[PDB]
Amino acid sequence: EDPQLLVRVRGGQLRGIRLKAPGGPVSAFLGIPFAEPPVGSRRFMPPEPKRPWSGVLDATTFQNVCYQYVDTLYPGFEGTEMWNPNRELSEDCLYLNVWTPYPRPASPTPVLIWIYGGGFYSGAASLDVYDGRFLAQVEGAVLVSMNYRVGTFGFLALPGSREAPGNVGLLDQRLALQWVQENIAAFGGDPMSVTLFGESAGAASVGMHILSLPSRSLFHRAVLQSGTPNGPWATVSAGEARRRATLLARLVGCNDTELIACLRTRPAQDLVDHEWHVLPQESIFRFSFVPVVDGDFLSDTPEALINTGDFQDLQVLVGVVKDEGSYFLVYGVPGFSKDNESLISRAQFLAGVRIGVPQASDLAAEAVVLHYTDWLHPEDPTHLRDAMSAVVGDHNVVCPVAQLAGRLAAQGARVYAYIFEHRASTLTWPLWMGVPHGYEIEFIFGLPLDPSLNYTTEERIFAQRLMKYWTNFARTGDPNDPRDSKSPQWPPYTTAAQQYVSLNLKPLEVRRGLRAQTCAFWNRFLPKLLSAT
Amino acid sequence: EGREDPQLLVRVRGGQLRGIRLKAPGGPVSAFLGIPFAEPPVGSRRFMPPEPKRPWSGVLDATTFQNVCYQYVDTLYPGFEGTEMWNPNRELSEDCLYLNVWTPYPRPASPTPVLIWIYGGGFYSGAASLDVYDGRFLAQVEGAVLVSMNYRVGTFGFLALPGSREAPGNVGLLDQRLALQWVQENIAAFGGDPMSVTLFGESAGAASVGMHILSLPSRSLFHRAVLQSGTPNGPWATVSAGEARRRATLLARLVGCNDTELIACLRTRPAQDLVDHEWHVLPQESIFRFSFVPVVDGDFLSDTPEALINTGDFQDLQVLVGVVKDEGSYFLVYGVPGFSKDNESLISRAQFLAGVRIGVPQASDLAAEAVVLHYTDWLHPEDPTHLRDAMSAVVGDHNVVCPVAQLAGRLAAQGARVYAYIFEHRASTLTWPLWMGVPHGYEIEFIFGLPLDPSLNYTTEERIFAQRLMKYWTNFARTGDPNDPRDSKSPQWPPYTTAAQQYVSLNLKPLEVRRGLRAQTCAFWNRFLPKLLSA
Ligand SMILES: *[C@@H]1O[C@H](CO[C@@H]2O[C@@H](C)[C@@H](O)[C@@H](O)[C@@H]2O)[C@@H](O)[C@H](O)[C@H]1NC(C)=O
Ligand SMILES: *[C@@H]1O[C@H](CO)[C@@H](O)[C@H](O)[C@H]1NC(C)=O
Ligand SMILES: *[C@@H]1O[C@H](CO)[C@@H](O)[C@H](O)[C@H]1NC(C)=O
Repeated sequence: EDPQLLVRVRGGQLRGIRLKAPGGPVSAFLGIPFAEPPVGSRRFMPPEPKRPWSGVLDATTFQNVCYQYVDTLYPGFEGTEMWNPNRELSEDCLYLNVWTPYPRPASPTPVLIWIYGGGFYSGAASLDVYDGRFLAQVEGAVLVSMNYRVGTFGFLALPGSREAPGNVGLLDQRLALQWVQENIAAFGGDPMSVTLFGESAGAASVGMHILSLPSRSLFHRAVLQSGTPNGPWATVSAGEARRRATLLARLVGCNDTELIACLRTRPAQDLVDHEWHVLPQESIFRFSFVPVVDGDFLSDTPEALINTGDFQDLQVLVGVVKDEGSYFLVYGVPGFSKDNESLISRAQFLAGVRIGVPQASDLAAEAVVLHYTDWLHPEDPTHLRDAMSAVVGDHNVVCPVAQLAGRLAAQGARVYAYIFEHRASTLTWPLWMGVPHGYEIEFIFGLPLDPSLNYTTEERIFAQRLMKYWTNFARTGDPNDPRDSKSPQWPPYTTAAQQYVSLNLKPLEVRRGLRAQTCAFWNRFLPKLLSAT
Repeated sequence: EGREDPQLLVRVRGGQLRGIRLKAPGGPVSAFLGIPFAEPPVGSRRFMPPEPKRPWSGVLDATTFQNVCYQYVDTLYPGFEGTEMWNPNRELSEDCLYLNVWTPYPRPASPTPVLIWIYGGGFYSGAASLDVYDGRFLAQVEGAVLVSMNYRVGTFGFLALPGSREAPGNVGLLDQRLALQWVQENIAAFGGDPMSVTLFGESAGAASVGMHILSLPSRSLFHRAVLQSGTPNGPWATVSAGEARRRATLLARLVGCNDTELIACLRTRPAQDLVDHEWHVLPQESIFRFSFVPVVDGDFLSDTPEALINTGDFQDLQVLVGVVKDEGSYFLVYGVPGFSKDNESLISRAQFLAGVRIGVPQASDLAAEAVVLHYTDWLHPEDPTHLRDAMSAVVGDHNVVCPVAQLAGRLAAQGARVYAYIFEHRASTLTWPLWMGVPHGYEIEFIFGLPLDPSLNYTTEERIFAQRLMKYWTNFARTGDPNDPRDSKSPQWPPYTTAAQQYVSLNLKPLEVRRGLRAQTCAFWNRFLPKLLSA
């Protein structure tokens, strides 16, 4: 019985496990319950805090993955399987994980809290790419990750109702953040220094805690990687959530109380079986059950809240990868596949745009096509393919990120922005996809430091650089190394200069304007268009 | 006769002419100036199609330029060479239908390719007698036979009550057509080859050349064409029949006037009264918009220039087209608040937004906003210098560059051999401020060879540049190809194609080939804005 592996938290005693990291041991406390299992009459309901337990709770293994759809498009392919559940599925999944250095930190250590992505319909804190042992061992960080409900279980809503108020998945995350405030000191983490970080939906989630007052006293800094609370996919209106919910009810055969009561009797997989049949149009980068503008967790739309918020005492790091949209193209656009170079025709490009920008009118879709066509090579298949990727990546991530960076900076926040451009030597997706959505993560978590994973020695040095930026940012709100001249320095993003840095194998390079002309098209012109026509 | 220079006596269908021997840097040239080609379109003839000049007796003196067609005279900058060089240089009169011919001295041995110049001036001004249109250099150095004609402008040449008998519209274009017929019948008397006639012009002169290409009856009067900074398609070269009727009747009201009665009353008004109200009929405050221009009458223009260039067969046609580096600058000081030739014209964002409404007068609020968003440099959205140059670009692209890009593309896709250029050299002698760059109209003095005149103070490189350009234009007139058949060394000027979109830069440096004439931006004007319009 190793005393470094024994901790007492408000609910009782835990026993963690000593894990091996390249440079030494780390202490890990896996599968800690933070809420009562949201099962049975608790489905669709806000989480309740976990009741105290007797004895010593075993926290040496990952708990179950929240019930969710499992990808089958490319069976056996590592590019997709790496995101699939790696533990048993179950609605009983509200558990979090903590990694800390071994022996546990002498003094209070800044805490990093990871919120995974997966379109709000999938993901889990147990995936290999979210392994917190590297950051814990190399930087001495206390890393926390929680499971939160996805899909219908976490976001199906009958707005205004008592039994499916919506956003419970964000409330699960909030409860895990409260748990960190109340218990993280027992592990040597500083509750006064908590940095939230996440990617994609995880990033939009971090964004939603920034915009919801009750979350604000639970963290101090934030990192949003390829995702935002604003934008076309992260939220839906009350009306649309109600619409998708009742359409799902109907599809499984079911006054809000009775509808929800009937939904609660259905096996989990029945709900997942019809999840994807409620989207209003054929599309990509669109998810059935996501946060809802409820006038509660989200007092107004993310757009309204970021345009009028006071972000004075907040530091934020945000960024995108080089090819945000490639990955999504193979999941719905005719002509695209991971197995060929996906050289498409102009006709397939125009078709792709209606799928890529599903809420777009014919005039608006025409404007997108004319803006993205390279008029010197309007029929070149390679140009048309890369353009289709750009349309999807810009519309969904880059421009919504440029928009958020700008409002937070204009309104008092300290902002740092980046563009990640290194393509992992180990990537299994084809070259035409470039640096896809989600592939910067393994670097920030430091996986290249595991010699058995076969990353190049340059990638290992790169990952160390990134872990430093993130942890420096967590410690101080500034990603630059405190004692180190010559770098060059990563400057704050501002509305005036619009500076951001490229993260790749070469030293930091400062650039200006995040797709400035193109995002002006998405952020200023298209809005003006559709609100008139 | 008896003692006169035997090389200056020539006979044409209407009678005997006596020209004058003029001095050109490299030697003498023969000039026949002020040859009447139509009956004076005065009195009951105002607004009427021209009638061929009736024969005269004796020897008509053709030694000086004739009257300039009645027109508005610019006074915005009194005394300034930049504006005066375009002003009338001979008496104003409605009796102005005369043309000019320059030919080598002694006249060429065998038939020489003919170049016919059609001046610009927004269809409301101009004259073939201006110094920049002096044909003595092309005649002396390239042995060209050059012809230029005066054609009616303003109300006198384009006021129309479409469908009427007394003001059919497009008579100024008919004046030009009459002069082209005069060349077919008489140019051989001067040594010119009527079977090799190339039309060239700038701005409204260029749109004019374009209208002769789209009008069947003019097609048999020429073989090749050059359009400098102008097109028959675009926002200013033509108006609909309804709009022309509207402007004509509003002008009639302003001077105190059934079409016959209205026109008859207009004919009693002094020429100067019509000029004094010419600018009061435009529908919106604007720049690069002219009151009386060619009308889509369903006769001279069977349909809109857009329709005709989209559906025409341009199989056996060779065309040279181009623009200058800063097509819009000149126009900004005639109506956009914040611009002046006397200061740097650094403007604010608000002045830019206001300038766009004036520069794109037909644009809806949404369309004007799309223009502003497209032209704004989002890394420095408030920088005065960028906003100023952007205002110039908006005007130049909307009115000249994109309409030219559009024309080249349709002509090429439909059988024509097209050559395209962008002229980027700023005359060392320009008197407009530097911020205007190479303004609209300033490639002309180089194409005509004025730098070859030692007394005009051009640099020696400009003199060599002028010679290069004169060779390109005359080679094109001779063969339909600007390239010198011998010289393989000099890079070649390749044809413009929808596939490759090649065009050359014309400046002091050797030809440089470039691809895509403002391709992204012209896609905005030529493809997106129209579609915005359908809603
Ligand atoms: C540039 O000039 C514009 C028009 O002003 C006129 O021209 C200048 C040169 C003076 O002679 C003045 O008396 C005239 O009224 C101004 O509207 C514009 O703001 C000026 N730009 C600046 C700020 O210098
Ligand atoms: C790529 O493969 C998909 C299906 O496997 C097909 O629809 C598409 O046309 C292919 N494209 C190419 C490059 O042939
Ligand atoms: C040309 O330069 C001479 C010498 O400076 C000067 O006297 C003359 O006025 C100039 N003429 C022109 C065209 O500017």
